[PDB]
Order: sequence, then structure tokens, then C-alpha cells
Amino acid sequence: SGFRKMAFPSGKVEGCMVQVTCGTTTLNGLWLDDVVYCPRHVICTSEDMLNPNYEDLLIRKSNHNFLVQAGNVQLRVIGHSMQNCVLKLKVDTANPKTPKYKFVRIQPGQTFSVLACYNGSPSGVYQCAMRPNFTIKGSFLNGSCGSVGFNIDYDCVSFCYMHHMELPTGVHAGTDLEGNFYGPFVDRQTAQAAGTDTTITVNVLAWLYAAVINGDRWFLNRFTTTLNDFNLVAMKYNYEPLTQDHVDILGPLSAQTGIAVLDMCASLKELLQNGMNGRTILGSALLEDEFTPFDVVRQCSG
Amino acid sequence: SGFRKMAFPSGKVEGCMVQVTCGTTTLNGLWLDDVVYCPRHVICTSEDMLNPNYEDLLIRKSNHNFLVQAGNVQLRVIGHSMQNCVLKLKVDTANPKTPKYKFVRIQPGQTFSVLACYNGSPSGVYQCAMRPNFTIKGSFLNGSCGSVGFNIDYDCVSFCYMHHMELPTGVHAGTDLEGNFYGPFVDRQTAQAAGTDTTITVNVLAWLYAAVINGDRWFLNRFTTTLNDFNLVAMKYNYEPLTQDHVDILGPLSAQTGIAVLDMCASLKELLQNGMNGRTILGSALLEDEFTPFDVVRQCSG
Ligand SMILES: *[C@H](O)[C@H](C[C@@H]1CCNC1=O)NC(=O)[C@H](CC(C)C)NC(=O)OCc1ccc2ccccc2c1
Ligand SMILES: *[C@H](O)[C@H](C[C@@H]1CCNC1=O)NC(=O)[C@H](CC(C)C)NC(=O)OCc1ccc2ccccc2c1
Ligand SMILES: [Mg+2]
Ligand SMILES: [Mg+2]
Repeated sequence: SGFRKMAFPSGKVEGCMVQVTCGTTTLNGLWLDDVVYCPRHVICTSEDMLNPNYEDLLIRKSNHNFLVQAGNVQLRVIGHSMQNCVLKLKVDTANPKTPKYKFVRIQPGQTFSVLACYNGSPSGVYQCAMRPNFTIKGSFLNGSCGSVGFNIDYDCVSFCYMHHMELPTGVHAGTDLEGNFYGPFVDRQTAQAAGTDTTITVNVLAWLYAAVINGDRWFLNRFTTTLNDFNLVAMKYNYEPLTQDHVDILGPLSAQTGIAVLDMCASLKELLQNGMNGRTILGSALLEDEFTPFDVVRQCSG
Repeated sequence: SGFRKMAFPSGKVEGCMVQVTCGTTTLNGLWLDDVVYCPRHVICTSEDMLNPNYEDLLIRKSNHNFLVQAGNVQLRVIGHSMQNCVLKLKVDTANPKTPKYKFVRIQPGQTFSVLACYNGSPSGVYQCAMRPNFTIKGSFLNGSCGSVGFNIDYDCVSFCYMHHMELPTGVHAGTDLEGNFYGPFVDRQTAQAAGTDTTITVNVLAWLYAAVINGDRWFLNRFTTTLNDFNLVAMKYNYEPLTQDHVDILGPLSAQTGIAVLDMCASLKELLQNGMNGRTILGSALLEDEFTPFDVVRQCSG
């Protein structure tokens, strides 16, 4: 028993992190087989940051402008190219620690593990949700660009996020591994803001099931509501509408606890309208929305 | 910016996890050089669990009673011995992935990363504090015994915890790597309870400094208190007394924010007496005590 924010073990990804230096800018790259992936803004200078023309900047570069360091071993760049917002540096050595992997673009509300790195060197691991406004609430300092987010399935690493920038509210933005930003953001140092966010309803419900599996029942009640009347409440408290796909995805959790989805919705409704009145749920005084139903099943086997 | 519960990267420890089977009981072992470390209760049977005599059980065992599996490769046990509550199995192959490591016994209030494993296979990573009552608030199912807690310093893995059992309140108990339990617990299936816990005061203060470093200032006030008057408040709200050693350990955080320790104490005092009134601190509606001052410095460099 117990329920913690849990990341995937990060060894398979640690073996892929390298340092990429271009001029005076150094950040992290991802070394898979014989290609290094990193944010293209490594080729920017401090004045180009306002509105750079990347095709121009890259035409002006040569393979020897890129210093790639894997541990101590300096890697030789033999080719370079740009795909959307990521730079691909072909190197002469295939990474012998390359895991089985996939690139995947995730949907809002999905979670992943972040391996925060500095100078090619892993610093820490933590769990993140892709917010409905396509930001993540990360922990990133200068030098962290190129850190990646990932899920692990059996032995296969699914990379879903590469870190590019911090927004004025302190949240974070980046791309999939093919270099397409999540959300409307762009990789230049301008005034970009996160749009208003919403709470991930299906995840809150998953986490309430995790509470029931772990002995927290004080919020349960006898009432069951309808999908329509629940969505009326969700709108009022800035929650995502609940869909039949979400109800269905919560099936296994519903069946393991014997609490129908729309039964749990009437508890959430009461929790939204009355607060917690000093009580807690899984050690939290707020309703938590960064656990997917998959996350709960994975950690709550028994 | 940002502040997350952050574990150490776990690759160095993943390379050491093995499966240990004895009869019908299987749990995890830690493979360092040519020795495997695991909880001694792997040699118990379902009836011996009430009050076993381990010296008797172990005398009755032979090297071939122990099946050690590293991935697919079965490892050959060439010797076995007992040190307090851990079993040491000498194997014929030294672990080629053995990191630089140390065994350390930590003090209450210190944190460490847990690599939860099942059948020798890492499942997830998370962060824990050793509570003042010598339990941890973990996430552990059956089969997780033998999972270890650790800190990483430069390249050196410091192992501080091995998992043995769950208590009736759902919290968790175990040993250092030399097999000495944290707290008064013993490794038999009897009625053992955690004593009453207390809040780790120096960690709450560290986390309030993390809040200030990250822009949360609504709880600050002009007042400064004395160590004596603050400790009076701490007693009333079940907080650990604040020592001069703790004040001194908070030095760097105090100097980076320009807020003297006893200035921050008067904010904590006001927060204890008035609650938060609907506001949050670093995304929490409660005062958090599982971040050491070292944890904050590590993550808040800027
Ligand atoms: C890449 O390493 C860096 C990651 C930022 C830096 C602070 N926290 C982060 O996540 N990304 C950038 O510097 C990015 C550059 C692109 C051309 C967009 N710009 C950016 O994030 O600007 C915002 C920002 C906020 C705080 C700091 C603090 C210290 C240094 C730089 C910044 C930049
Ligand atoms: C070792 O793998 C196991 C870890 C426990 C099991 C459930 N969560 C844990 O952390 N440890 C034990 O089974 C331990 C045996 C020793 C002889 C003390 N006993 C124990 O924890 O008893 C309490 C307990 C609570 C819940 C469950 C659920 C399912 C199976 C066993 C238990 C045991
Ligand atoms: Mg109900
Ligand atoms: Mg003050």
C-alpha cells in the first residue's frame, strides 16, 4: 500500500544523454544510434534570440561548429540537419547503450517522467503532466534544455518531450522528439504566455480511486449523478468535460473498487462544492490531477 | 524555476538489482561486487513468520537453497551468511556494473530516493523522508522487499535503506544495509505499530525558502521571533524543536533570500496559527516537510 508520485526508472535514458556545445551555448542532446537530437536554438547567439532565422543560422554552420561530449569521450559530428525545432547531428559512433525506443506525441492530460540534465549529466527524475494548455509544471534551470520526457513500456522507451523554454508564469514548454512544439509556442525569446489552464477531470477521478484503494473513504457518498449534470458542475469549477471514453478508461478502477464512475463523480461534485473541511486525501489538501488512470493501476496492483 | 519532488537518477542502482528466491518466497537483492544483500526473512515459511528463529532457519539452509537471477543469467551462490536482519549471499561472479558506493545509516528527517522493484526488476523511483518515528511513507506492494533507498553524491551511491515490511497504518519500515532496523521494529509478522509522528521543522523552513526563491511571498511578514518563543509554538503544533545546528544548516538559504532564519520562523508561526485561508505554497495546501535544506539547494541553484 501507499501512493506516491512515481517516475519510471531512468537508467535507459541516462545512457543516452550527451552535452552539445555550439559557440558559448551548451545544452543537452539525446544520443540514439548514430544521431544526436537537441533543441535547434543551440545555434543561436544572444542577439539572435529575439527573432532568429534558423535556416540562415544553420546554413552558416559547419560540422566542426558542434562539440558533442559523451562523458569524457568527445564525439565527432559528421552531418547536421534541422527538423522543425530540433537539430539532428549525425555522429560517427552509434550509441552502444541505445535502448529500444519510440518517438510519440502525447495528448494533454497524459503524464511522463522527466530526466533533468545539465552539461550532459543527469541531475534528477520527476513526474509531469502535459497540461490542457500545453505547458508542463517542471523544474528547470538554465542549461536544462535538451532534457527529455519519456514513458517506459516493458523494455521500450517512448520519448515524448524535449525541453526548450520557460514561460513568464514559471511553467515550461517544449516539443515532441520530431521538434513540433506542444501548444502554440515558438522557440524565440519573446513575450509568450500560457493560456488559462483547466483541471484534468479524468485524472482527479483516477486519483480518488487510488484513495479508495488505499483506505481513504470519508469523501464517498451514496449519491450517483448523470454525465450531463456532472459536466454542468465541471464547467463551473474549470474542469474538463467528462467523456464516455474517459468513463470507459476508468472501467478497471471502477470494477476493482465496486464504485461506478458516475458514483465517484457525485463525490467529486460534493468535494468541489464544499471543500475538504480540514481533511486530506492521500496526504494532499487539494484535488490532484497529475495521475492518469494508467498511473494508478500501475502503482495500485493490490 | 519550478520546484518538484525530485529523485536521483536511478541507473547506477538499477544495474545492481537481482531476484532472490528461497522456497516459495521471492524478493529483491542488491548485487555489489560478488555479494548479494537481501532481507533475511526470505528464508522464512508462512508459519515461521509469527516468531522465527533465524539462526536455526539459516543453519538448515544450503547454498543451493538460494536462487539468484540477474536478468536471465542465473547466478551461482557459493556462500551465505547473516548480519543482523540482512542475508549476504556470496556469488561466483562480481557485478560488472557495481558503482562506487557506501553504506550509510541516516538520521530522521533526511531524505533518499527509493527504487521500487519486483522480481529483480525496477518498477519506479520516488523520494522519501525518514520520519521522526523511523517509518517512511512509501509505496510498496508484496514482492517489493529488498528494494533500496539511496542518495547519490558526485558518482558515489550511498545506500541507506532496504525495505522489509508494512505497518498497520500503511507506512513502511526497514533497515540500513548492514541490516539494523530503523526504529524499534523487528522482522516478524506480529502487531507492531508506528509511534506518534512529528513534523520535521527544519525541512518545513527549507521548503518555505524554496517558495521564496520561486516567487511565493504572500506568507512573509515583517516580524522576527526568538528561538525560545518559536519552540513554544512548535511544541503546541507537534513540530520538532528547532536547534542552533538547524539554524546554521539553513544559512545558505537564508543568505540567498536575505531572510534571517528567525524571520522565516515568524512566518511559519503565523501559518500554523492561521492556516492558509485558501492560498497555496508551491502548489500545496499543506506545509511540506520532506525536503531537506540540501534538497532545496540542489534544485534551487538560481
Ligand atoms: C535552455 O536551456 C533554457 C531553459 C530555460 C532557462 C530557464 N529555465 C528554463 O527552462 N531555455 C531558454 O533559455 C530559452 C531560449 C529560447 C531561445 C526560447 N528562453 C527562455 O526560456 O527564456 C525565458 C527565461 C526565463 C528565466 C531564465 C533564467 C535564467 C536564464 C535564462 C532564462 C530564460
Ligand atoms: C516483502 O516483500 C513484504 C513487503 C510488504 C508486503 C505488503 N507491503 C509491504 O511493504 N514484507 C512482508 O511481507 C513482511 C514479512 C516480514 C516477516 C515482516 N510482513 C508484512 O509486511 O506484513 C504486513 C503486510 C501488510 C499487507 C500485505 C499485503 C499483501 C501481502 C502481505 C502483506 C503484509
Ligand atoms: Mg457517490
Ligand atoms: Mg517574518
